[PDB]
Amino acid sequence: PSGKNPVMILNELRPGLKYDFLSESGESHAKSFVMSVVVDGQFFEGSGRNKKLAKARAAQSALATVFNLHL
Repeated sequence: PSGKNPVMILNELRPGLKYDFLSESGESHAKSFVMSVVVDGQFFEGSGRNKKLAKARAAQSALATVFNLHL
């Protein structure tokens, strides 16, 4: 990431996407919350200690792919 938190970029850019909110990538002790995105006919999952990081992971994956598509 650069300029902002990556969630915020993917948010601003939002090319045509939708978010799913999932719990459960664990561990059962300090936790992972899971964010799924569907974008350009493409699908990603990102596991983070909360949405500020789950979305960051999901965003980062999507960002890399779709920006390689130039989309």
